[PDB]
Amino acid sequence: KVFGRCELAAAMKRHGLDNYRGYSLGNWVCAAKFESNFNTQATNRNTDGSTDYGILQINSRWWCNDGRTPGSRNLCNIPCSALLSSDITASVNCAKKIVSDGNGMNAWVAWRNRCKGTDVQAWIRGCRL
Repeated sequence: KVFGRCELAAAMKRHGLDNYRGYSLGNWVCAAKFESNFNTQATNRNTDGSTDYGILQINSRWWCNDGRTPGSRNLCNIPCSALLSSDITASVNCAKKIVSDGNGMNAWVAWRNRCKGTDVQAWIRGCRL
C-alpha cells in the first residue's frame, strides 16, 4: 500500500510514534518518505547480502528474519515479510525497538541525511491529527 502523507501521519500517531523517544511525528513521516516513498512493499538489497524491508526499510541482518541473511539476529522476532503488510503495526513495533537501541533515529541513514536538522514539522502541516 502507498500511503498518503496525512494518512500515514495519523496511523503513526495512532500507533504511538508521535514523540516516541523524543522524536516528533514529523521525523517519522520524513523518514518514511525518504526510506520508502510511503510504500509498504519497498525492498532494497544491500552489498552485505542483507535486505531492507517496508515503509521504514528495516534491515534483515539484525531485526527480522528473511531466511537468506547468514548470521541474522532477528531482534524483532518476525519474518521480514510481515513488514511489507498494508497494516503498519509490525513495522512500528519493530521501529520502536530500533530507535531505543542507543543511536536513536540515526539508525536510518535517510533520516540522518535528509530529515535531521530540517523543519520536519512541514511533513505534518495541513493534516487533521
